[PDB]
Amino acid sequence: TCPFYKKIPGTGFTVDAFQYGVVEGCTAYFLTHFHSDHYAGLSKHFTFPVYCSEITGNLLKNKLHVQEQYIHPLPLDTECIVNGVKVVLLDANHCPGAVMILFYLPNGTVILHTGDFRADPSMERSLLADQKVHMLYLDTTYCSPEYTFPSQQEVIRFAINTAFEAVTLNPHALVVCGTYSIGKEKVFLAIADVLGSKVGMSQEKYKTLQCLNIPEINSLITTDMCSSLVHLLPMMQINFKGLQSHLKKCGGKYNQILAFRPTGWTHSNKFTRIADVIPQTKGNISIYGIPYSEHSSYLEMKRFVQWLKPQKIIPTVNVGTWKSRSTMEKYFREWKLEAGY
Ligand code: NI
Repeated sequence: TCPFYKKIPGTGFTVDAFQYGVVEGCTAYFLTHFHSDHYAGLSKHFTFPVYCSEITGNLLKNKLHVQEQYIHPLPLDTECIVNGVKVVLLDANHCPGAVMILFYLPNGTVILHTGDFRADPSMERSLLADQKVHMLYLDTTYCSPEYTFPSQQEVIRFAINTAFEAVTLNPHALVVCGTYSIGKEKVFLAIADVLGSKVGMSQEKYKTLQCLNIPEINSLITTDMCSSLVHLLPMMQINFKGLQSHLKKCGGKYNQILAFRPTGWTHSNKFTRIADVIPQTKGNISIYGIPYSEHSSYLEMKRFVQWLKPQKIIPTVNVGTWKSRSTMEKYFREWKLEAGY
């Protein structure tokens, strides 16, 4: 059965609620983004209206085979009426096609559901600036002050320079990048661009990337592995065993692998600056773990909430333990007292 924090009161609506069968009273099912914990349940047999972005719609249709008659794409930054209620979709600065949803309830209440987001000061000049928000359903993934990490821009700079240096010293090195879902595409795109190569990958991954409306994509990616010196592999294969094995397959073209594992936060963030990061190395293989986050840091989250000044906050992440819930409510009360709302 569907938990309370995925229901929108006073509407027939749910958010990211596909794993509970037919939800009683639900006339429209919203999907914030194409990540498996959120779409869990959807398939070609689904027969209720799905509301989402254009990109999320391309993924539903081509990867999960949802029939076209049930996919309702909405443009961003545009007031839309759905089953008699005004809604707006806002870019969430998460993965491609990820949105936040503003609902304008018939009784005058205004609700913002962030889905998964990486809060940015540029959100303070969207359609959020115009008006008041009574309830916030918040992505609280990293709602604790230990969670620090650099900007996405600093992380990409480190990856581009690392890769360019290696391959310039050794033109026979191959670069490999791990992936398990959409998001974080800039890692492998930025590296391929500095090296003047396409990104090589499996047919299934190429399919997924073709659904994302990335400009000039046919110029950037390929299924011909042999022509490419940046390859993508599943994240599970980014280890000394998996990579030795991949190197065997390349037919005596390369004599070194440099690989990148984009992760979220890891404890080595509590001591080490991005500039000071070093790989794990076995022979002619080196692996860099790099902290490329598509979720708010603690400071980014705090700044957004202090700016928005919501009357009530409902977390959507880390809700399963008493200690987590208690920790989150303490931070929300500090933020409110410090800022005066
Ligand atoms: Ni996500």
